[PDB]
Amino acid sequence: KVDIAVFCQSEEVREAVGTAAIDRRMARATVTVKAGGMKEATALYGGVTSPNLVVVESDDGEARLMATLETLAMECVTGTKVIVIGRSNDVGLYKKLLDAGVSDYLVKPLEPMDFVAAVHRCF
Repeated sequence: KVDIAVFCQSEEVREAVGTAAIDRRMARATVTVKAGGMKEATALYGGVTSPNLVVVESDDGEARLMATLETLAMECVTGTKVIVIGRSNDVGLYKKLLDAGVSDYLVKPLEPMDFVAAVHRCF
């Protein structure tokens, strides 16, 4: 069973992610939703081993998003996949993230099927 950890602030993300977790296509995964974002994820994975997939909700600028992702990738155990949930719908940003090792980028508003799709895409 795949372990998934979701760090989100928005209720709309939390709801979409929650609806996606109870879906039949998400049977081979255990999703855990935690409050916060990058800071909370980085702080926790500094002491605790990261799960198979870490989903993080971030509204940060390109320069900051890249820097916070470098720091999170340092704490995560090799094999850990990262998905970023953001507000920006930019192809250039999506490309920069995918060249950095992010498995997928999800643009808000998040549909529960977008999250099921993104998880399957990763694996």
